[PDB]
Amino acid sequence: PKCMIFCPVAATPAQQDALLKDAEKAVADALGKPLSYVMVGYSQTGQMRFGGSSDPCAFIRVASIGGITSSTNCKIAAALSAACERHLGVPKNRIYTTFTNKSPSEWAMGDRTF
Amino acid sequence: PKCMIFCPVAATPAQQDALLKDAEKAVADALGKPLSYVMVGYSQTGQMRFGGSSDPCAFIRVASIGGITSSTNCKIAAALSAACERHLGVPKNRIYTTFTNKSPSEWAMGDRTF
Amino acid sequence: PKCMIFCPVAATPAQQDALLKDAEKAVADALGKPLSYVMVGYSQTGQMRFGGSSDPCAFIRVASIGGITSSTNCKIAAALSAACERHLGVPKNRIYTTFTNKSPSEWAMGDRTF
Repeated sequence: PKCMIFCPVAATPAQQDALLKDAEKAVADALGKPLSYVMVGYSQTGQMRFGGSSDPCAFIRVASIGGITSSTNCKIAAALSAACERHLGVPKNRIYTTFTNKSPSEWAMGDRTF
Repeated sequence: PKCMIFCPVAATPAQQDALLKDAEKAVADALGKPLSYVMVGYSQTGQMRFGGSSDPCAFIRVASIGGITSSTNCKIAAALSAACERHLGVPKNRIYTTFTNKSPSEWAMGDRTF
Repeated sequence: PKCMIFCPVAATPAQQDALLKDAEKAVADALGKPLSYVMVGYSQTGQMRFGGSSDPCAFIRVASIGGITSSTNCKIAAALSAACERHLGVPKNRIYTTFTNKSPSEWAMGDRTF
């Protein structure tokens, strides 16, 4: 699985480390996949707006080979939004999380597809 | 809806503010969705190449729950490309815009899916 | 086609230039599409983790209008992973490459869809 967080907040690598540790656990747990297959990252964007406001907001992209369902997506979004609020100060209601189901052939690690 | 612009141009936050204001309006207008649900951002990439040239270029990703159609995508791309040209100096013919239709269950705000 | 590489490595623009030249050629070759239509970029992320480790890793997103298949994806991933290893020092087995097939109507260049 993959989880990438995009946010204008200038997070210190130590905020980022704690956030990403929370993120990887939540994604592995919800999808029932080994942590060894979970990739997570933080990317500081330039400016971001949401609802016509420059107030802090975030968006996160999560992808998996299967496991993408209404219930599981909601679980992941709840956990990820809460972690961003905790670590970045971004209100959870200003965080969009979107989910993408990938076919095994659409996902490679090194020189091999799944 | 979501619109994220990726470009190597070192845009000043004030270029970015004006760009993103143009972007949010164009996306809301084309999709007939309230501005309150529109998220927009700018991300300065490292190097980008297009057509084998390092000349300035950009790519933008736009996602929505429904509303993704040939006519509507063309309208959004016309408006977004033009805004990047105006605010960033990037020729519109060196801007790729790609569109993604999301199911409601694939999109969360805070701890709730749509 | 589009290929975007996300990695925490602080690559010098000259590492980036060489990487992206390798990337554009490999994508054009595998998909049998003209270089004129290939867009490539590098984005230095903040922190990234993979498998519960902060050791260097990367993820790359590749999109095309058609041409996305198990064999072709594997070819592209092999070439891209190898280039990142060569130019960035990131072990190829710590690189995820994911593939997205786009409809022509979902892809615009300037003010026109494909």
